[PDB]
Amino acid sequence: VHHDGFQTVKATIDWEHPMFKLYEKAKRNGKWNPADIDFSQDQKDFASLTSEEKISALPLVAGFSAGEEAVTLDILPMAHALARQGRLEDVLFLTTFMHDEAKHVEMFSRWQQAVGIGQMDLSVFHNDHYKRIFYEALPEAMNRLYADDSPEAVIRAATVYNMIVEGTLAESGYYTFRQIYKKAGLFPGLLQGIDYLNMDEGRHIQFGIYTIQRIVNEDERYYELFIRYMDELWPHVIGYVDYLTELGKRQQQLARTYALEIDYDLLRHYVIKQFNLRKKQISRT
Amino acid sequence: VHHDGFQTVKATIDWEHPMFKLYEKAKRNGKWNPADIDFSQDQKDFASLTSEEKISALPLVAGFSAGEEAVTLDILPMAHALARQGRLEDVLFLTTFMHDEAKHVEMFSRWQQAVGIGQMDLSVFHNDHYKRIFYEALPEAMNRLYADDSPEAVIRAATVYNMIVEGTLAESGYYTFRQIYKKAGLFPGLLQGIDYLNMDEGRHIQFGIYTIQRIVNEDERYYELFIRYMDELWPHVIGYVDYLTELGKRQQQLARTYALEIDYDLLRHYVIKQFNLRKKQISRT
Ligand SMILES: CCCCCCCCCCCCCCCC(=O)O
Ligand SMILES: CCCCCCCCCCCCCCCC(=O)O
Ligand SMILES: [Fe+3]
Ligand SMILES: [Fe+3]
Ligand SMILES: [Fe+3]
Ligand SMILES: [Fe+3]
Repeated sequence: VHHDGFQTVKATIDWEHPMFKLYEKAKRNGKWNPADIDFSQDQKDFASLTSEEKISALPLVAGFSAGEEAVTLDILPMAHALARQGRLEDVLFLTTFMHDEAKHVEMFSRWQQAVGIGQMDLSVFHNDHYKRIFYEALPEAMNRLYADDSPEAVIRAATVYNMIVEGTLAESGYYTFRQIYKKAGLFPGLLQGIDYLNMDEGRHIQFGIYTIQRIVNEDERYYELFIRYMDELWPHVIGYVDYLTELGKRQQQLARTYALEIDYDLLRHYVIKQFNLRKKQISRT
Repeated sequence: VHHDGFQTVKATIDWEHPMFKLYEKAKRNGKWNPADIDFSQDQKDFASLTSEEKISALPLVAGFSAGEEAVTLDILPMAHALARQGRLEDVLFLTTFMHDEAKHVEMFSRWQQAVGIGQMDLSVFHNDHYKRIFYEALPEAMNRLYADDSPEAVIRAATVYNMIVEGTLAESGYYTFRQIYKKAGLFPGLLQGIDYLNMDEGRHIQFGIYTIQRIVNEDERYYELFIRYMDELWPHVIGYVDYLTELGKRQQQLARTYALEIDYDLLRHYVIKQFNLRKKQISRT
């Protein structure tokens, strides 16, 4: 359907809009290119590993590669719905958001190629709980926005994507990668990439927070909805976390070999800490 | 609806795909930031002008500011349709495409602000023919892709957006800006921006060409459709061009003052040259 006018013809960009400022920061801090990362040492490290240690690292890479690919496809409806509501600055920022995820898909896929597992199907490490979040609830909530851009729909989409998938799982994954391999001295290329992903991620979660907080602000009954959507998802969050944990407890040889005392109980409570801390970033008032 | 799998989990990115290569080029050559452009001299130039010369430049800025804003909102359905067809590399590239246009909206709006016309409504320089292309046919063709991603729909969308709006009007506009103001010594900031826009634009038109050529390749009856959609639009193309030309012939004082012999007849045949040359870039075979 038709445009009825153009903001930057009638007026200008709202330069003071937070999403315009968050767009500006993204351009300044989003210059990194996965294609400049040197994975040659990563390749050597992965070959150096035994078959059992090789396994140790794949689940996490599995969950991330599929995750980045899901959010790259699935952020589009949000940009569409906000564009329809005339939120130009939100859209400007969202272009950086979508390119960020394209680079993230790119980064993990380069790593797989480089270390020689690109031809290996890693879908096997996606369990039921993971499929429920990523194969199902995420795309349902996002695509919903094509036909229903109510406050409710928008809140639930930001919650699933920005607060749960990014704000809870992705954050915990970044932490898990560092806890394990930055210590081991392994996969310097991957960790370079993970640090850049983690930076990008800050902007993604701030968008989620702003989006949710401005809808809560108009009517604090929506706060309750927010908490409810968080808690609806927790079981699959932890159910994936437990699954990865038990895969870990059954394949200790990467831990044995690299003198790591992998405190799965500390990863567990980091996830929890993440979940509760995302809740705290939304004010009821 | 659900994801049924993920390419970068089952396999990797197709690294040899042209849209993956075009994505790579975009990252290398898309670093420019409108916010680094110095418009201080532009501000002085615009104030230096008489009221009549001030007018001379606004139509063109009008058509561009609305144009950039239209394509920023209106490229989204293309990314959506290709994402649904599983064309991952196309999507990766399209993230650069969408960010490019966000920067283009940003560039012209900064210029208006800087020279002091941000508060002026420039919609008055959009005539009937322009509204038909930009207010109507462009969004119709793009949004169509949400419910109809047939070869026909896709060809017609690439034709309206990439071959006509970018490939014919935008290209001619870049040329018109240089012909007039690069000579006059005016608006160095704006022209800096225009040069960057022109570079970005090369990738946008190549995407259009690749998209159209791969559908023609499967069935050369679609070539005819391509030419037809080009010719359907020509009247509004030229009808805008004539309108801008007559606005120009009635406000000569920028020409008189800056020793410009503005060959509107040469701009005219540059537009035509553009139109015919876009046709030539699609092979029937
Ligand atoms: C053993 C402790 C478990 C740690 C939790 C790991 C969760 C893996 C992360 C996979 C999902 C990543 C989603 C990406 C989101 C984005 O890129 O914006
Ligand atoms: C006097 C000679 C006329 C020259 C033709 C000028 C046409 C003005 C351009 C306005 C449309 C620009 C559309 C932008 C497309 C994009 O940014 O991808
Ligand atoms: Fe990501
Ligand atoms: Fe993210
Ligand atoms: Fe543009
Ligand atoms: Fe363009």
